[PDB]
Amino acid sequence: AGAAPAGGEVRRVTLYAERLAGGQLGYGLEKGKASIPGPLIELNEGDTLHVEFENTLDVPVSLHVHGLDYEISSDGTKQNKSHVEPGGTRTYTWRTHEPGRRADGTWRAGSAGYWHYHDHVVGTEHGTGGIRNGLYGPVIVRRKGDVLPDATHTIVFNDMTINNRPAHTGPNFEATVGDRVEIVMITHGEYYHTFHMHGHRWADNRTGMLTGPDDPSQVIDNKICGPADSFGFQIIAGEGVGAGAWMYHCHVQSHSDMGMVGLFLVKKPDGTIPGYDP
Amino acid sequence: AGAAPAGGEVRRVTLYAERLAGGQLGYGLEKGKASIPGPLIELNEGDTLHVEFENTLDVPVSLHVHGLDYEISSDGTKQNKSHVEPGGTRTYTWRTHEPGRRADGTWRAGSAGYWHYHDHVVGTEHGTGGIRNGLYGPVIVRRKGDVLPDATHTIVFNDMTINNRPAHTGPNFEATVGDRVEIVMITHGEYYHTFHMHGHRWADNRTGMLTGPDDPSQVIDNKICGPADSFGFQIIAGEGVGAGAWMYHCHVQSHSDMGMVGLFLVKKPDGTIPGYDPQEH
Amino acid sequence: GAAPAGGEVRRVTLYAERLAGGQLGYGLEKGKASIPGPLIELNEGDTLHVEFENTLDVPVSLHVHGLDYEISSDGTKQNKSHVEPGGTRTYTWRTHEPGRRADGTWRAGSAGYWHYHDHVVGTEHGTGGIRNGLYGPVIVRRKGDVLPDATHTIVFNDMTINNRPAHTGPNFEATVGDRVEIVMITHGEYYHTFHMHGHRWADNRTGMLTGPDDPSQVIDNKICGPADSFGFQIIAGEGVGAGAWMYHCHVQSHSDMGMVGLFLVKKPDGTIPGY
Ligand SMILES: [Cu+2]
Ligand SMILES: [Cu+2]
Ligand SMILES: [Cu+2]
Ligand SMILES: [Cu+2]
Ligand SMILES: [Cu+2]
Ligand SMILES: [Cu+2]
Repeated sequence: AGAAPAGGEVRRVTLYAERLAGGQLGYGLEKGKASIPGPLIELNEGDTLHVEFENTLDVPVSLHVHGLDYEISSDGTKQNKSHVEPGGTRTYTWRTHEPGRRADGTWRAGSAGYWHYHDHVVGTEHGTGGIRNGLYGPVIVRRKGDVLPDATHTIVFNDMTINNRPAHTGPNFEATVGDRVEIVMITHGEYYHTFHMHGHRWADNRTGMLTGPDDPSQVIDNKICGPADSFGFQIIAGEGVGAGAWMYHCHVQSHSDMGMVGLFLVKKPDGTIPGYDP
Repeated sequence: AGAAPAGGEVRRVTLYAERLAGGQLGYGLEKGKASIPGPLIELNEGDTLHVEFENTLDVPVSLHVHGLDYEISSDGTKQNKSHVEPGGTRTYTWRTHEPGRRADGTWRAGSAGYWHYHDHVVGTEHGTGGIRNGLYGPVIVRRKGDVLPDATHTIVFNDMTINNRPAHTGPNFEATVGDRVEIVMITHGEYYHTFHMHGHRWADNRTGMLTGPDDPSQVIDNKICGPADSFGFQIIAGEGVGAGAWMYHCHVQSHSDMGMVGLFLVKKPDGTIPGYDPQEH
Repeated sequence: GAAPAGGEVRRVTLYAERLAGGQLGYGLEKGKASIPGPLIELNEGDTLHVEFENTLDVPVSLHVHGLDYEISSDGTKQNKSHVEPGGTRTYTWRTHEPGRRADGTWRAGSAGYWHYHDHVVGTEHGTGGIRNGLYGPVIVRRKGDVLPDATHTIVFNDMTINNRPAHTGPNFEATVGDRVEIVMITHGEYYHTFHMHGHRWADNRTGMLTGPDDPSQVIDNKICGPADSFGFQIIAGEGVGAGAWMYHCHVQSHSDMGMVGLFLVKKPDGTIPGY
């Protein structure tokens, strides 16, 4: 299993806010390439990221990040004049640090974790309209030595939608039996939810996997989440269970009935899925 | 009351889905003995359990389990043709595994924990109708060496009820001061809840007991929980607090007001509970 | 510095009184009830006798989370430990250190972030009391726990913070470098998500990792429901510098309707950039 290296170099990215089909709004790495969720940003602890951001909408937009260090000027709020006028640009700077023993003997928590970014000014001064229309995306900050996945998939419970999609339209994610699959799970909007995965489980801790025999973290397959919660994990696809179309869904009963459901399609090495209809 | 043995046996059990009185639906180990919650299934990591399931109802029913290992054919979903027709029988197979180091050097989590089973197919294709009406039950998978309890009690916040009971009708559970009591706590339905126990606290971790002095898990007496959450803990009945009628309730204020309350009745060795008058409760 | 080993028998007087316009509160002296009520701080092993007095015209009580108490200090009508109007009562709370039981398992100590509230005003679960402000924080410290420069209590009570009007904070001040303690309690009817701009904490007992072996998730956003309590300590402006740092419920209509405040972090000269 490939691991993350130590971090600490300055990076840059260009990010644009654009209007998408049906009045949805999204972030993209290039003009014309916006998505919901936004592009996945991956940093190692210690790295810095200057985000060259341009607003192409007819309303102000901003960029607010969870978990990472940033000055008040990268708050992404109107109150710290951190928002971007229509047609305007701005460079947001995010930083990350490693953990270590402080001067006072206490242990400073590193930046590592599953985080996210989103608008803070569309609709209201807390980004309610921005978030609803799709201005959010994931951010992973890794620790030196963190196991790397074969693939990462972002699942956002945005009010009563998954990734702003129409009810009962997934998304579905494919893997092969044995694949190390990373899930980033973010919630937004007004409602609480409970994320459930069939056939798989993870540890309720930073990485989603137990550090070893001495980790007392609960092993779960179901987790309550509220607006702006983020967590993540890695699983071995089909480990001890085999290939199949493995449901994931919100477990709030009316939410699953109304379409907060998707499929984690785990294929056999020949690419087929036993007992499934494609 | 001892320690869990290392698992590994092939077990078999017979499980039935049945109509109870008042339009409720339950699982039981024998016809005429269905209950809400269903029977407590208990396993040691490594055990294989073949659930010989019989659906005596006149609509399809299923059995979906959390946490344990199953092949997709024991998904218990219509979507994977794992439901049981009216009057039919089907063998569901659940497996469990010990933790251990993988070839890539990572640590694989074991099956141990507080889990549950429930219907996935009555009323809707997520079992909303079957869950609402009582088709759920607890599963405990023990890690080798886990401390065994003197008693285990299952408390299910199902919608606005506890174990599908009428408002303000318990259940109540009895212990003696010093008894090691295990609580399995499961939530189902539409609503978030907060589970609170007067006079007692636990660790927010796999077993509900701190591993030792190095375990940083929060110690709590109030825990938010949502549909399909399961957790558990073991407490020493009356430890440091004595005998009494110790309330457990949902702490969402209108929920307690409208019936989501019960009693942990902890008795002295002589079997008394001083001051306890059920007319005051 | 750091918290000592506990074991004092301490006492405190507590009054329940009416405040302006329907509000009810606990106070250390009459005419000085606050919302939330006064902070109570103890060391594991400490015993506390609360000499309580009810100045209200209806029964009131005092129920506490987490601490040891015998049944007679439950603070419930059901078990006959409520206080009649104009009455008095002594409620006793005990705390204990961690240690190994006779049966060989580890008994969790009392240390943690806790709270106390009414259990009999309005309903026999204190629904009317909690609604109007009868709640307060309790911290029980473990020997060696690091002590903070300041402690601030934030209660999400239904759609208010600390029963204050919408969009009125509260706001709290600090200096860059300060070790700041937050106590976060929830009451009432709604779930919430507590968010802090510019800072993070560990989701464990103290809010800070014990060392490098601590696998607790590090977070800046936490879901909470009625009667949940937690707390943490942060070094103000650590790696982020000074400014008006927002905290709020992240449920979107809740922030929009005014569950917001400012963690005002001043530079050593006492000024806040952008403010
Ligand atoms: Cu949901
Ligand atoms: Cu946010
Ligand atoms: Cu409830
Ligand atoms: Cu389920
Ligand atoms: Cu809120
Ligand atoms: Cu309470």
